[PDB]
Amino acid sequence: TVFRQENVDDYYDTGEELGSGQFAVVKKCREKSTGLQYAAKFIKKRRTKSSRRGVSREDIEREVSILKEIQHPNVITLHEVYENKTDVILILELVAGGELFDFLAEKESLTEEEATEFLKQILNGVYYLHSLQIAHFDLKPENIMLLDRNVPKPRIKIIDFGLAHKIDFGNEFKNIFGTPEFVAPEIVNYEPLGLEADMWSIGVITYILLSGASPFLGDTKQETLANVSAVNYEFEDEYFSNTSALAKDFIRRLLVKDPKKRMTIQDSLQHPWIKPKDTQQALSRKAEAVNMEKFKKFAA
Ligand SMILES: [Mg+2]
Ligand SMILES: [N+]
Ligand SMILES: [N+]
Ligand SMILES: [N+]
Repeated sequence: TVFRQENVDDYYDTGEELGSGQFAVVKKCREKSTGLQYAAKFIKKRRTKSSRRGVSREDIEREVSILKEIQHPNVITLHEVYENKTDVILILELVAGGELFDFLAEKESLTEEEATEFLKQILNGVYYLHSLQIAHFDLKPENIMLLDRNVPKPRIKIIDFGLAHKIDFGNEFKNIFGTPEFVAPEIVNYEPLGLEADMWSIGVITYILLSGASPFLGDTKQETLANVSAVNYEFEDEYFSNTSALAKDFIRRLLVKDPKKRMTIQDSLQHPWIKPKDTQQALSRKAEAVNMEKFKKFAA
């Protein structure tokens, strides 16, 4: 695929650094013809096949391909793609409100009802992606962002599609990647991967959102992976005392070893904790709350 070979500085005024990866750095920029602001992401090419100091073109083109396809208020949008001798430059929607979890770490309190509001936004994004047979494969707090911090009802944006894959019928996909405390058992044990791996991560994220504690985090990387494979987790009374049965049932149906037995995204949107069927089922989320003391310690 051919990307724009022109100098990105002819069309954009770049400024401060918004973040960084191992082979990537993000800068805030302004489009000259419109005056509008975007985020420019500079991705290092490896250029030589035997080099370990960059990203392969195969991986870059996969990410761009997926990004070009998606149009949803809850996922990040691609604007333009530039290429030079060393870098591929992605012009992306500017997402300025920071992480969701650092925004929730500044509130006085947070009920289960208020938390499901933000969770639904995430569920809606994933619902969109899975409807296009796209697995994110990197769902974790760092990648759940806010568009704008200073509005009545902040919008959630899912970012970073560098591990995302379009699910191919006819060829199983196996690989070992991602952050250990957020990856599904099938990733750990080098098994076939599908959309069900995203559902596991949602389970992990919900667990942390309600408690501030990570369900599988061990003292070493190897211990963490072991906990995931064994599905060794507990609803410790120190963290889940004021947590409803429905919230736990929601989590318990996502943290399941067998992917076929795991809850799907269309199911999770139908779950009574997300979509209360009747009566005082709504009262469980409406009344009960998150402990903001143990939660402020997580983002810290
Ligand atoms: Mg991306
Ligand atoms: N332009
Ligand atoms: N198989
Ligand atoms: N445990």
